[PDB]
Amino acid sequence: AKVLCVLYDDPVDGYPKTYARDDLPKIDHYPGGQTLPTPKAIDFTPGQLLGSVSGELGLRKYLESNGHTLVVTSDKDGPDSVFERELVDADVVISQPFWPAYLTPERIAKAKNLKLALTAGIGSDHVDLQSAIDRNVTVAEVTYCNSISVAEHVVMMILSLVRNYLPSHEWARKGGWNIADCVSHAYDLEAMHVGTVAAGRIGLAVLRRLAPFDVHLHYTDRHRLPESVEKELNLTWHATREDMYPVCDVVTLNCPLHPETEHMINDETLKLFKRGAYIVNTARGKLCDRDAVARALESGRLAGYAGDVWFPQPAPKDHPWRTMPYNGMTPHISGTTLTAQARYAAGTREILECFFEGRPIRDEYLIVQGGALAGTGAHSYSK
Amino acid sequence: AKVLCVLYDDPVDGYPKTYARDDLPKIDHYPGGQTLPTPKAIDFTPGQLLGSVSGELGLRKYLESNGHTLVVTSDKDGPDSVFERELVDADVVISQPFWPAYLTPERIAKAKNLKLALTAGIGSDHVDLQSAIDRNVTVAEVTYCNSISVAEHVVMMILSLVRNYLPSHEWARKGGWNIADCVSHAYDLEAMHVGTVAAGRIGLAVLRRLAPFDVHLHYTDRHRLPESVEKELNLTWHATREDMYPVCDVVTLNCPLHPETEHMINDETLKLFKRGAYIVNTARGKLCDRDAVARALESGRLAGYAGDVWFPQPAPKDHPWRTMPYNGMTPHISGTTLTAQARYAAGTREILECFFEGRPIRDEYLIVQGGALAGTGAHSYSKGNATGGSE
Ligand SMILES: NC(=O)c1ccc[n+]([C@@H]2O[C@H](COP(=O)([O-])OP(=O)(O)OC[C@H]3O[C@@H](n4cnc5c(N)ncnc54)[C@H](O)[C@@H]3O)[C@@H](O)[C@H]2O)c1
Ligand SMILES: NC(=O)c1ccc[n+]([C@@H]2O[C@H](COP(=O)([O-])OP(=O)(O)OC[C@H]3O[C@@H](n4cnc5c(N)ncnc54)[C@H](O)[C@@H]3O)[C@@H](O)[C@H]2O)c1
Repeated sequence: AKVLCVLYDDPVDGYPKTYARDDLPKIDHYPGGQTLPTPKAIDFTPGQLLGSVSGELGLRKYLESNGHTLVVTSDKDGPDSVFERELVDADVVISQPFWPAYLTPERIAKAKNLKLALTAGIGSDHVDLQSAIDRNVTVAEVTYCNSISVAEHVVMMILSLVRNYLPSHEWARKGGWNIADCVSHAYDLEAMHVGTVAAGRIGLAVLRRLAPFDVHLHYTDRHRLPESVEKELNLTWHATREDMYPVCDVVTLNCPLHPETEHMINDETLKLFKRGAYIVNTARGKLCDRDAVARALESGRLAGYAGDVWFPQPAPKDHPWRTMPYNGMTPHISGTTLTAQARYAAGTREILECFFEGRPIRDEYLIVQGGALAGTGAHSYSK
Repeated sequence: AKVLCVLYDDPVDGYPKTYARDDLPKIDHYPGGQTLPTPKAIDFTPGQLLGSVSGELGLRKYLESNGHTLVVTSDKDGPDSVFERELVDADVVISQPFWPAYLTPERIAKAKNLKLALTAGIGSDHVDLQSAIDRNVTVAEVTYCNSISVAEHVVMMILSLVRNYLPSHEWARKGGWNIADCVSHAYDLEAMHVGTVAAGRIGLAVLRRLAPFDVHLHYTDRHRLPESVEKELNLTWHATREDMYPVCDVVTLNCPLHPETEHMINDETLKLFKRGAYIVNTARGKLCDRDAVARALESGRLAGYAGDVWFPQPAPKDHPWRTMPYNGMTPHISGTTLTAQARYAAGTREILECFFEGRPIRDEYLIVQGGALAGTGAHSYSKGNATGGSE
């Protein structure tokens, strides 16, 4: 089979020779009991840079040893990219959400041998699910691999916005002190109302981490949590996302991108937010109407916006989120820390082994299979 | 009496006429039961900028109406400063740790009328306590006013350093993407070992906040926590700070600055740290040898250093921590968010009313009283002078 794997470039100064530390912390399983990936073997050492072109997700030996072809490229956008040229006869397409090879309807029609589109991370919205269902393409992703890594990134961003960290670091770096200039836009998080749109793997990890900060917790989801869990975390349930907005100081988005959530944050829904509210979005860029968010920071409606996800990716040089007022943006990296890479590289291999060996792909990993949504796809998406 | 109050300058664009939000969250007391400040009244609206020269900690009406002269200035350094000139006959000196009026042995000796040195914030190390003790000056601070504010800043800073937030933000703002450049130095915090030097009000607030991150928690302190707390947070106790360093991925310093802690992080103790360790210091700058920390980052012994505290304050323009590799520094702001200012501005007024009315100053606020360390000062400090090099 031909495996076409789209990865990001290596660091500008080359593939790293050394790393900052010698080992990675050890984790046994994910919260709730799902086990870490179970490939028969791995050809890398956890901690190495695996999502860049030279890392190849540690898959070359395994594939070539089994008679497959592995094509690795970072050139993915447009009609003349290596990705589009190589796609026509690829049997398996792999890309990461951080540097995604978008599988539009037009690209899936041209990919005449396509049988599996694998996401090396979580979030398969860069793949047209309906064309995959119509073409019988299996769509799978590495469920839970970086859900905790993103939760950490959310808490970090929330505190950063509220405490005015970014601008204050600039003053230090530039030779100032200027305490008043740093703190006239700075508050403590303590006792603020924080709401999450979805309480899935990421959303629930965020809520647990925020609990000791003594904030008031709110949530909404397609799937309401058991009352006993709501009681344990002191959560207030909201049946709709619009009912939640008005009472929150901070809103964090942790739902997938699908037809029901696309453009949920827009000029109309932004009017439901209190003046000086904060939005953190590490889920997907398209959950927000781009210009409406910028207009809300320019007008003082929002006191801050931070996230690591944008639309499209890579974001254009001039994307307005890069420079709008009080932004705490990063390029898409929360789910691609070196720790996380080791887990999804291992799960990408487990899924390929199953797939080539004719064994079932875990259900938790499936998004689309055999002409319909399946497993996590049925739980969390909509076509 | 004459009250000499040193505050930081107003914003470069003027004293704000508007704020980002309409209210502040309401809190009832501090963790463990301590009540918030109880001045008889407050002449400000919580949420306003109070620690700057035009904010005056909301004290002018109260003081002038009671017969006291309030001299407010940001000019605090050197012998030709307004502060130095006015100090000779001030009865009461007020300063905040973020823009500290150093009361060195020399200044205390010239301050013929000084009776009370009040810290509008927490941390009185900018005052020579031995000289205060010698001269019978009362030293008081607004205990607990920003311990939670600071514990939030520590968690923020631990995450930023580990996840390599700052350099990543620079890439986004400059027009880049460069995923590999951002994550070649980024890890998840989950399951790392995190240790705190001291488990007081900030330290313990820090430990409670890190627990759900699933990290292994370690600590050391002059005063051991109760077994149920240790049990509840699954803490590992270390008799010495030198026993704890070696097993930690991240070390956060949360003790006061005094002779026993001054320069605890230096070229020799840095050698006990694992390679790629992180240090967060929002306590005091002088707990660390300045150049030793910069060398450790340059050499790779340390994978990050972040804090908001420096020595002296303000830090010189060329202070090395401003530009060393992998730093997550800010000027001294954690304890002076708009939220914390309302609490210490209220607490400063409560101590003054007590002082002037001949009512007892809360024991929890006392550092030095009647010729000796007293209240919180006997609990958390050791006597000496930490103001050397303040100039
Ligand atoms: N920034 C990053 O690196 C990164 C990394 C991982 C995931 N993510 C994003 O976060 C999403 C969530 O990840 P996860 O691991 O928590 O997944 P998950 O499937 O466990 O959780 C998603 C939750 O969203 C809820 N949901 C679905 N539709 C909804 C709707 N219309 N309204 C409200 N809630 C709805 C589901 O019921 C579920 O509880 C991913 O799909 C991806 O888009 C981003
Ligand atoms: N960045 C800022 O805004 C800011 C704000 C407030 C306080 N601080 C600093 O943090 C310090 C701690 O504040 P807090 O509210 O926790 O005070 P606290 O008195 O409640 O905590 C101090 C803890 O340090 C412990 N300790 C004392 N000497 C020690 C030693 N030699 N070794 C190890 N532990 C020792 C004490 O036993 C006590 O548990 C303040 O003194 C100040 O220096 C910084």
